[PDB]
Amino acid sequence: ALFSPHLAESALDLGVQNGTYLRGKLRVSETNCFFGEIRGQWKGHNFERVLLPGRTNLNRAIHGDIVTVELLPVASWRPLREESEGAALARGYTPVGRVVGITTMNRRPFCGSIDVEELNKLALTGTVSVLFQPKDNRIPRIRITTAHLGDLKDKRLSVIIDDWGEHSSFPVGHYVEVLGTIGDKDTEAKVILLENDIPHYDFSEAVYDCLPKGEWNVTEEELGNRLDLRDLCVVSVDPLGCRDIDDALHCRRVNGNHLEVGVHIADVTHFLKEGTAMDEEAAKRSTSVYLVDRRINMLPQLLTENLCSIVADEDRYAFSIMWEFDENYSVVREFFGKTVIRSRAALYYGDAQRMIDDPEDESEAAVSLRYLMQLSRHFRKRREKDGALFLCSQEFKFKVDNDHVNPTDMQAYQTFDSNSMIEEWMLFANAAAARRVYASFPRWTLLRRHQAPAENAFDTLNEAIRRKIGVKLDDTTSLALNESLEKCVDPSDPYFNRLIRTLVTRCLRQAQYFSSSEVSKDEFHHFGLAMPIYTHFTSPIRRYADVIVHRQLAAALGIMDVSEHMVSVKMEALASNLNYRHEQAQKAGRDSQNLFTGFYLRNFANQEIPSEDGYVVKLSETHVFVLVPKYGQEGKIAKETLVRVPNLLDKVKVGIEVRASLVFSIIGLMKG
RNA sequence: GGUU
Ligand SMILES: O=c1ccn([C@@H]2O[C@H](COP(=O)(O)O)[C@@H](O)[C@H]2O)c(=O)[nH]1
Ligand SMILES: [Mg+2]
Ligand SMILES: [Mg+2]
Repeated sequence: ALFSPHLAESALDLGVQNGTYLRGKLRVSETNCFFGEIRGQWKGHNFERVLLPGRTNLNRAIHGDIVTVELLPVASWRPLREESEGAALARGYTPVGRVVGITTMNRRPFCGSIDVEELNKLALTGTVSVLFQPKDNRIPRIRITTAHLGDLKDKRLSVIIDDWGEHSSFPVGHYVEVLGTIGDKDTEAKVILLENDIPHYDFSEAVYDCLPKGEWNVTEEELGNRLDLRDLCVVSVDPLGCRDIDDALHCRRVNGNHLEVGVHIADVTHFLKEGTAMDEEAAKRSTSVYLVDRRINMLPQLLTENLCSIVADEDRYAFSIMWEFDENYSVVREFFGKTVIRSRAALYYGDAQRMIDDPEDESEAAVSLRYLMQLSRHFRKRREKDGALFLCSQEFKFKVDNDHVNPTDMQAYQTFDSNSMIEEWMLFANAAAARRVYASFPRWTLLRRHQAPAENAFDTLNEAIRRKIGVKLDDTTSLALNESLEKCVDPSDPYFNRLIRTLVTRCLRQAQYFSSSEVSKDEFHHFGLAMPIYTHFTSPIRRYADVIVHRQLAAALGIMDVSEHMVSVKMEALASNLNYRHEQAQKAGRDSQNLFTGFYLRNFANQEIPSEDGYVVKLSETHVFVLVPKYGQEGKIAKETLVRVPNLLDKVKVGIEVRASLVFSIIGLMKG
């Protein structure tokens, strides 16, 4: 009655290979719950994706499901803003379809709370069916049934969908676990960990058995296999409270007017061996996940913060890259090899910046830092000349304290020139590792590419920029976009450039890890970095891609054996998980950031919090999305509530109200 | 996108 009956695998599976139906995985809009699409590559079709707009078109399918779709007649296709499909695609149309069936899966339980509307609509005896609101907004509300609504009101629950009948406007399901109270820090972190499928259990006894037992020390056997650099002034430069030091650097005068620079990375592969429980776990996690109030390390704590970590005044192993630069800052020598180092100081970015800028400081570390700063400044200019994108992101530091429920302060992270110096040096080391490894193993090198933006990606944003400042963004090359981004300036508002440099990050494709045999040498290109070949080598403590590159670099030099990296399915499955786990760890981090911003705003509960500048960043049929740079929060405001819908990129004054829900507004323009 |  409300939906068309689904088809049986009898005609579903035949139709897909027949071509009468197309098959793909459902991707639902993070903004709109009832708007999806299937991306893929079908036979006899020029298009890369089919839209599934509406509840009737999505036919009860959930995000992630493997749906079978039937194309709507080309007359019903969605344009840019009886015919042939090719005629329609030439006039910029997008294919449209209706979900005709689903492929059974282990569809995850969803974290969330009972929909507050249902709690307000009620004021209990017996069993009652009520609506559950999954935290994931791509998932519709599920109807659950409990005889203890009272004991569940304030709880975070996990719900599994059981079915969605042809006549029900919502699917039915049931709760499988009570995770805790809504608002609880540990429950809200468990929600984030579960929603992003983060493995976060303690390491097994098998994993801890892989660590070195007893008092750890550098051995004479290993020293006779390493370049001993312990007499060199090596330092590390990291954020505050960083116990995991992945890289350290040195710099000195050599051969008259030349400079030697080493980038010394933690020798994780000395402790982490292939085929062990520890490596099996590190491979699965693939990356360390960082939350506001906690972190889920890829490797055990003993390695992370002690034996691998380049700790100051402790002898440590390392896998170093070294270069000799001439007067023109051109490399005259390059060395990859295993070393034994001893960091003189584990510095914080600001301390390094003060040291460089203090005229009274003539210490070996201060001088080395000035040299690395000089050299890095040169690398940044060559990179802007190359066409590298210089984009912006906002990260907040949350001031927590055991005596307060909510964080007492929220400020942006501090940035110094030493932050750019470390970035340049790591970008330099990773690119040297990429080239060196690829010279040895052209058919299975773990690399990192970034495709150029999709077609018409900057259209919407360009309509607004050209309207406001008379400029357009040119994505033909990395260099053109970088030069046109430099011209994106509003003379009456200095934030405009940083805002555009932030919104342009949302128009780019995700960068991906890959085996060098998947594509041609020209497809190795990193659009964002304007580089022909790139990889991650500098963080094996917190990234498994780096572990694989350190392995391949040792086999490239012949100081280790080659592994079966070699098996095609295996090297392409390795990249696949690196990409999945990387994405989930990014969502987990952003989720935790939003969480703590909500907790900070709880300090002004039922109180009046002052109004800050905001910008119109998105415009749907129904809502105006406003970004408040001060808090890094995006508000959703209904067009029905406004005297006039503001234009895209308009700088408005945003009213913020805490009623535990956050309400946004535009100071002027609200209907009374 | 990118660095720690
Ligand atoms: O994705 C990341 C990577 C690193 N860090 C921060 O960077 C610091 C530098 O250490 P590392 O984790 O990069 O080795 C860490 O202490 C941590 O605070 C993050 O917050 N997120
Ligand atoms: Mg580090
Ligand atoms: Mg690191």
